Amino acid sequence: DGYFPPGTSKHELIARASSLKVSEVKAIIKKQVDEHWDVIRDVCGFKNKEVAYAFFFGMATRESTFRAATETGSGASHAFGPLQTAETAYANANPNYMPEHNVPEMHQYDFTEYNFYDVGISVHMGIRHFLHFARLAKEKYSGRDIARHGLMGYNTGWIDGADESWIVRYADETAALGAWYLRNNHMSDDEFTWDTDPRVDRSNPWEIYY
Ligand SMILES: OC[C@H]1O[C@@H](O[C@H]2[C@H](O)[C@@H](O)[C@H](O[C@H]3[C@H](O)[C@@H](O)[C@H](O[C@@H]4[C@@H](CO)O[C@](O)(CO)[C@H]4O)O[C@@H]3CO)O[C@@H]2CO)[C@H](O)[C@@H](O)[C@@H]1O
Ligand SMILES: OC[C@H]1O[C@@H](O[C@H]2[C@H](O)[C@@H](O)[C@H](O[C@H]3[C@H](O)[C@@H](O)[C@H](O[C@H]4[C@H](O)[C@@H](O)[C@H](O)O[C@@H]4CO)O[C@@H]3CO)O[C@@H]2CO)[C@H](O)[C@@H](O)[C@@H]1O
Ligand SMILES: [Mn+2]
Repeated sequence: DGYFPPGTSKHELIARASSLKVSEVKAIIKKQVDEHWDVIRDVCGFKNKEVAYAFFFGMATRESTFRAATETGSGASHAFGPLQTAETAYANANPNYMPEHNVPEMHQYDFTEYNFYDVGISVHMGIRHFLHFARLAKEKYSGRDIARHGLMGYNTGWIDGADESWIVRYADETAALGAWYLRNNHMSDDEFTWDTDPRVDRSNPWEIYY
């Protein structure tokens, strides 16, 4: 899963992440979806792999605008990378973080500076972390609600925490942003959208995925 060379320093990992082209970040995401398609499909029920690429492009857009060196927050809210993978995704981080032992199909990397700051590990771990919350959601939700409430867990820690406005502005927006890439033939190029971009169709945004 590691992208940059083993032993690369924090500041080099960050500089190199900031230099990745949109196309390069899309390729990292696609590789991880390819590797982990069976568990992604099993949990989320996405139609096919292409729409799963688009969903995770939607997450990259919503969380970082594809700026892979984005870093935010403190403690449980401290996140890095294109998907804003928080410390809580990682094994052997703070012992008070809620455990994520419900995704045996994906390696859970330990919390280390390489594993948190390397783009490859960060993307793998963000997918794993999302699946952790989507599986919490699947206990009570079906169809689009698995990914919709799984996203709310990803961002807030709680699948049912959020008010409708934030479900719309975070989860529905993620779905809409991801679909932009598929609908406009931007699955491999350097083009990107962004939260609230008026180019994006954000009406019935879950449609393409199922
Ligand atoms: O009560 C049960 C236990 O709770 C533990 O605290 C939880 C807390 O309740 C959750 O809200 C918090 O959730 C994190 C979540 O894990 C992260 O994925 C998320 O990451 C965000 C990321 C992606 O959107 O980007 C940010 O927005 C950038 O800032 C991140 O915020 O952040 C959520 C909010 O912090 O997780 C903690 C830890 O599991 C207590 O620690 C326990 O003592 C308690 O038993
Ligand atoms: O809270 C969830 C998540 O948020 C992440 O931060 C997001 C912001 O939520 C989101 O609003 C923000 O969107 C910006 C984007 O950064 C800009 O690049 C983009 O700029 C547009 C501009 O609005 C247009 O006028 C111009 O023509 O084009 C540019 C694009 O080239 O504007 C949007 C909307 O304001 O993106 C943030 C991510 O980059 C946090 O990072 C994350 O931690 C949170 O979990
Ligand atoms: Mn992987």
